[PDB]
Amino acid sequence: ALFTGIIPPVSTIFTADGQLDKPGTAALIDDLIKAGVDGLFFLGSGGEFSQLGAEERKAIARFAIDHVDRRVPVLIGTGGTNARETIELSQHAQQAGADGIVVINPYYWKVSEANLIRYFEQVADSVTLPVMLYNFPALTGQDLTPALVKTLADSRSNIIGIKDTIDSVAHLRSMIHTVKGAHPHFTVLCGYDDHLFNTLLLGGDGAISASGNFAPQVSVNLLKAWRDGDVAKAAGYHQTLLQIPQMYQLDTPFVNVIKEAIVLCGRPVSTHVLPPASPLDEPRKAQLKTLLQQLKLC
Amino acid sequence: ALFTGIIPPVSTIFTADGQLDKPGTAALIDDLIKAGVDGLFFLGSGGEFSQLGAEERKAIARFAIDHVDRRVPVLIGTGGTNARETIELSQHAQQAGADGIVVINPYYWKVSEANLIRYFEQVADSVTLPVMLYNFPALTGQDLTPALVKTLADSRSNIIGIKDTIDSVAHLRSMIHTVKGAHPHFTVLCGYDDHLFNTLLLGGDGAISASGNFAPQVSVNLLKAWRDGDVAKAAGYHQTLLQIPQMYQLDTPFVNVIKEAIVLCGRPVSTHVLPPASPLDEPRKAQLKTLLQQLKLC
Amino acid sequence: ALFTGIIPPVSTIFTADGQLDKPGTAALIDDLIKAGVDGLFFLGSGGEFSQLGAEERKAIARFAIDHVDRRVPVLIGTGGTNARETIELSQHAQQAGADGIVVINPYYWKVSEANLIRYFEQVADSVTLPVMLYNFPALTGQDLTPALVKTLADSRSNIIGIKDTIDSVAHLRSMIHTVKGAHPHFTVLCGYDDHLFNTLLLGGDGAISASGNFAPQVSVNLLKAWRDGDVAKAAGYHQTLLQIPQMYQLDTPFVNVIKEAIVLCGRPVSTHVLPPASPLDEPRKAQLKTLLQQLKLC
Amino acid sequence: ALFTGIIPPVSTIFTADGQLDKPGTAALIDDLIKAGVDGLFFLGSGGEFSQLGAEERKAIARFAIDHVDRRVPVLIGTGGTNARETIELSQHAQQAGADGIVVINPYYWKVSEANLIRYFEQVADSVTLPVMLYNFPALTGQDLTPALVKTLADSRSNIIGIKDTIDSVAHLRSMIHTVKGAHPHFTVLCGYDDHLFNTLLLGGDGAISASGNFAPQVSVNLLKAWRDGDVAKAAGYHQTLLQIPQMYQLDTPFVNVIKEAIVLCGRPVSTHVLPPASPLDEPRKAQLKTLLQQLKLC
Ligand SMILES: *[C@H](C[C@H](O)C=O)C(=O)O
Ligand SMILES: *[C@H](C[C@H](O)C=O)C(=O)O
Ligand SMILES: [Mg+2]
Ligand SMILES: [Mg+2]
Ligand SMILES: [Mg+2]
Ligand SMILES: [Mg+2]
Repeated sequence: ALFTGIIPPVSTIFTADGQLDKPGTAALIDDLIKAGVDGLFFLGSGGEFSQLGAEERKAIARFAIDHVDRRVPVLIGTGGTNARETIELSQHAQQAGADGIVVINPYYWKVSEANLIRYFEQVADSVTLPVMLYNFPALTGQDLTPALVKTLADSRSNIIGIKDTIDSVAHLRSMIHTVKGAHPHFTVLCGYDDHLFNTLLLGGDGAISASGNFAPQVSVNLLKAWRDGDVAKAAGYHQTLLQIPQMYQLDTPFVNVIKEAIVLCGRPVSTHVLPPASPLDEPRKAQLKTLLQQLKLC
Repeated sequence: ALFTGIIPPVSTIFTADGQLDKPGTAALIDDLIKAGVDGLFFLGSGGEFSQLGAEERKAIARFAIDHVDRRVPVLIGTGGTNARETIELSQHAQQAGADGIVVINPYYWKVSEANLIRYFEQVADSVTLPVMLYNFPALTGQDLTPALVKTLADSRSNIIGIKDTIDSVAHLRSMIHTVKGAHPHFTVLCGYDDHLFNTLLLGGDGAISASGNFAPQVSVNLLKAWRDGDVAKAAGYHQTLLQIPQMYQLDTPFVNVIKEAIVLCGRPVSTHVLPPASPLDEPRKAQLKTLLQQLKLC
Repeated sequence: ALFTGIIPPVSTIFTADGQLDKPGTAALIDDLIKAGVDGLFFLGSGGEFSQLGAEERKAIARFAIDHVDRRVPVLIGTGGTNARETIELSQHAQQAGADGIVVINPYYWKVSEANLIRYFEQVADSVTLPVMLYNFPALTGQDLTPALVKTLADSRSNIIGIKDTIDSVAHLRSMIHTVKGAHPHFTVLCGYDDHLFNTLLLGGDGAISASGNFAPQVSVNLLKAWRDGDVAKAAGYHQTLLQIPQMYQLDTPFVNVIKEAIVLCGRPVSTHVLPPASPLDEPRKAQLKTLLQQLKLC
Repeated sequence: ALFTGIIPPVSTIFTADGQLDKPGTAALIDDLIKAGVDGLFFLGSGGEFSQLGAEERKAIARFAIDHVDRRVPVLIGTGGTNARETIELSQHAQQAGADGIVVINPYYWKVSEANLIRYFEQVADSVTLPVMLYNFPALTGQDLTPALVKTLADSRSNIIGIKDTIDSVAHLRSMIHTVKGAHPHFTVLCGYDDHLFNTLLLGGDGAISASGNFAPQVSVNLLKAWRDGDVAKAAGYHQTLLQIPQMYQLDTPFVNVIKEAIVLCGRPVSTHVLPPASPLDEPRKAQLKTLLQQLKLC
């Protein structure tokens, strides 16, 4: 099974004038590798793919791949609505040296099931990389159902996992039973911090979740405790992860919150976010701070 | 805090000719008390309140109260759409000797916020009993939001808890922070088996969930282990509770599944259900059986 | 085709104690007959069926059928969640002299397709009367799709129409194409005032809508103009029906608004509504009066 | 009021390689001008904006604007998720000679109300052109409510209308009452063929709808009839518009259907569509032909 464990959706650090901040992104990447994560995911939702142009995304991905320098597996988010661009971005990722791509379903038009299957098959045909699907129905308005995902895994042998971003134990459970039941090494990762523990206990593989940016140790240490058989210890970290997502209510999008938390937790980076996100106000920054203090994370 | 712990939503046992089955309902109640539950809830969703007439509900509640004979706390479900009938049923429950009532929001019309608050205030004024609210937005089409619930707790001192039936860690989390933050002894119970463990870890109080009918020991032992500080043991029961809700997919309504599970787990009762539910077919009964066998519950 | 044309969901008039007001209700019935309606529907949503007990409903149906005295066809709404009661109510209706029954899908549990089909078949097999289906997905949480309705019409020759209460031209169009396509005499009536014109232009049959109570002349005149071939005239009445639903925004439920509108348009009936509805307050009563004035309805 | 009457979301014609087909597109533009439309809208949903890259969109807009050569007003759709691109595309549009821009709400993240208001204000402040808002909640997952649209019109004097793409008479009615009430010259256009008549009757201004492409005469004639006072005639055309959207059920996305319909109604343009849309298959082409024949459009 590929891309298991803790794989943060890495924030892209931008300068005050909206440019890729290479020193700050590079520092964050190094912090996360030092924290013992099992891979890194660039240009996910949290990485602001949807507010970046295609050439911008290529530049980011190349930089991030090159900086990681094969120390851990790298995933690149190459999706969007423009299917031709998805193929371009995904071929570019393979050419630049990525280890896999993560592809959401198109999220403007909710295309027919035939078109959707076709789309994923075409993307998967465009590269020899492993492809991780990305379900986020609260944003896409179209669920990648367990049956559909199994149909995709059946169709293309490089469709090898999913980031299932949904506050649903049933959806995770059923994704695992249905897809992993047919394909024991297909990877199921949850997209929310507070579902990591359950995802493991259900027979899934890990998480790609925002707290990997500012508190990776909590997930890293949970996974380690789980793999060590120290279930009580894992449960202790879970209690923390249960509380973290309160923070994400502070704004929408909450990309600003995540970057502010990176700062509060000891890594000073520019917190600039791309429109239509906006900077987090001071009152909510302090609120973030008290939540992190309460959980003993800064 | 009232009505904490494990409180099953007791199935009502009916004869083949659709009458209350007093011997079978009584045996079930006795099994559950023997298993160490903290209370019993009759005429919940699982108890088929919505398929029974008001006089039928009164007869059932009186029998059940009298059979329990004060051995554990008794809750009666008295809700519906007819508000005058809610008050009648609720006063009848107090007069018959119930320890509390559970009231869902009206679920045909989703009334205005003003009318909703008013409705709950009138119901709560009609009785001196403790009132537990019942959120089930998948069926009602109208969420009892944490803010609303706190407004209710603020308004009437006998509105003292909630059964929150939703596959959502966020909703449980926010119910707890918001309402228990203002009212530390307000009771939060989840309505799904697979949310008990998280509910406790979040600072909530228990569950009213269907598996309490056929496998109460799992929840009872989880709660006991949590209270003993044996987290790893609690997590072990949780792993079981994570899988149980697969069963409930076997039909809709799944009241038939629950009663079939009661039988398979060692209590032989008529499994008759009221229309528009229907008897579980033999193939699906066997499927239920293999699920219970796999979880080592029969 | 049975039950075509303008069929008001007649308001139930109650005294302050919540009991049936026979002179008030009778007067309203006589007003509507006199206005040229094609039929009368008692105990629909607007008639407060979901806030009445079974015995209360039977009394109301009996009285209304008896007052109408066969001057126009009479429909009784017999639905609920309690399917045994649905059968008792429907048989009671047939016995009491109704011309047909109107049955909504159970709206607590959204039952499986198999259970839903069976329910409707069982209700239709319980009477020799014609049965109109009732779709109100905003309230039920479960749409009666044109395919499902076709399946029901294919299955039982006494399932002979539908009240399609949805603000959707697509739904009405598809209902008419899919069901009337297969059953040319199946009746399709919209449930909203502002969809009558379109319903008729689409090949549908009329409306059961709330403004039937206080301004039946608009709908009766629209239909007469249409049947007479004066489409410009019909469109003129439609322009008024397009504006009327403004008023229903004044409260939820809006059965209070409908009765105050009956008063304001010249029929002094008691405006009492059953909980959890409540009295329309004086500012909103004044807004309603102003609206009715602007539309030339009082 | 700006941009009133019939303004087609013009189809973008491509060669098989997915590049702009200039003779095809030009011919379609000329057909539509020749049919009496009041304006032309390029790179709406029907124009495939969401499957095109930014440089491609600029090329297309430049070409279209230039071909129209000021014969009718020209709207360019400039939205997306990337707000910096939105500004660049809108400024490009103004520079290129467009009369106005059409901006949808960001449809990945459904941004907070503060962020959304800010977005639209920032986009409106980036140009001196008039700005039409674009509401398509079925696809965006986030409704531009009449209250929000009013707030936008109150905030910026160049936010001057909306394309309200929703199958809802209530939404259109309220949009018109809430916004045009405060801003009598604010333009309200429906986005669906079957709501044009009702839109005009409600006090609104016209339609941006797909049948503008292959049957512009129906809408143009309807509007002429209405403006002439011949409401019966207008209703006649409406009766065709009511039936047209049947065809859009043939595929999702249905941009393929629209181009095949342009071919079948006498204009042989290439029907290529960008992925993830795909070619309409021959059986469905034959159903489409049959439908257009039945409606007397070819
Ligand atoms: C994954 C995490 C999740 O979708 C929260 O936003 C990501 O790509 O950010
Ligand atoms: C409560 C349990 C929960 O609703 C499971 O379905 C009940 O009243 O049945
Ligand atoms: Mg993220
Ligand atoms: Mg239950
Ligand atoms: Mg009504
Ligand atoms: Mg279009």
